[PDB]
Amino acid sequence: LPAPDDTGLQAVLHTALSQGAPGAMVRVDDNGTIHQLSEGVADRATGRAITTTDRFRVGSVTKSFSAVVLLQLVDEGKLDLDASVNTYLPGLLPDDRITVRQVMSHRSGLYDYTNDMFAQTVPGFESVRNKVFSYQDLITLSLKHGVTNAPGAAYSYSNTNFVVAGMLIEKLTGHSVATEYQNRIFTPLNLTDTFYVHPDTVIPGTHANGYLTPDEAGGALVDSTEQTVSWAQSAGAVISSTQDLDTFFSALMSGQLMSAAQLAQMQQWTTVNSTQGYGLGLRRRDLSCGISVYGHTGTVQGYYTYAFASKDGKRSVTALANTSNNVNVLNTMARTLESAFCGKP
Ligand SMILES: *P(=O)(=O)O/[C]=C(\C(=O)[O-])C1=[C][C]=[C][C]=[C]1
Repeated sequence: LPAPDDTGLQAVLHTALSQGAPGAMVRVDDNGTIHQLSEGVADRATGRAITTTDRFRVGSVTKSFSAVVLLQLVDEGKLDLDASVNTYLPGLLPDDRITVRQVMSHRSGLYDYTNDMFAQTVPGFESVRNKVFSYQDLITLSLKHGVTNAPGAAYSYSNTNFVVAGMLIEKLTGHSVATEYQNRIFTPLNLTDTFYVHPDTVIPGTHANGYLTPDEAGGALVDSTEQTVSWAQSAGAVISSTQDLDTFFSALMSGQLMSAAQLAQMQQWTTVNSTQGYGLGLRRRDLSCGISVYGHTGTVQGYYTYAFASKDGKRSVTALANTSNNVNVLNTMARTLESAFCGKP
């Protein structure tokens, strides 16, 4: 690979701040050589600087953790990707033909319940932040709506799919998702900054605060740090750090978290758009220089995350801006992948 471009990374973070992120940061693990940059503040009221060691909410990067657990269950003979979800969770879904593989790849047609939660960003946050939902509650909310496409027929990202994932994990193992994450992923990889504390609202240790951008242009930011994340759970509630997400995605792509057969299933790409694919709880992004990278994004309130690795896991990148609902920031932070993998132009 090209050398990572730290000048480029610096410019990306500075641009993100100019667009409304209180803080922005990035760490690159380049085959044993670290790159680390940060600009701005973890806490905009106190002025505490953000750093690459600050913990944060990784949001929908959680889907990759959920997928790893399910694929290990496939390896162990406990789960068949091509069986009906309703084979394992009887009467759960409106269509018995929706399969596990389809849920994990966002091809199920299940309506995304978050549609009905966060259309108004800040009011929706205030509605959910202190609620505790069961998995079934979230499924019921989705099923107030019809499916949006036939089983397997179309890609349509939906949190409902990874609510189903968590129910499958807990059903088939008899354990909580926290226990499964801890025993299958956090402990083996020594992810000392990584937690699943739902429904606790505290982020353990030193962390970036999250700032939700209101829907109204120019509106004051809302501190969204402390919430249950119960609306997401196995779709979005993991806490981590840049070092730990780098370790996780490197381990995944280098073959350490499941059999080769199941990693191949995880990397069967469903088209998202002309430069992106979705596997099983895994994203592919195709970068401008002809490099593809693999990982996931997160957008949980107040935190935009990119965590991606090269195909062999030898270079990994995690970037965080501590705002959300700000597409200028979101698009700018994607440029960290360009600078880190494509290097200087
Ligand atoms: P999650 O709720 O943190 O993130 C949501 C994402 C994502 O994975 O980046 C998303 C993706 C596509 C469409 C809607 C939401």
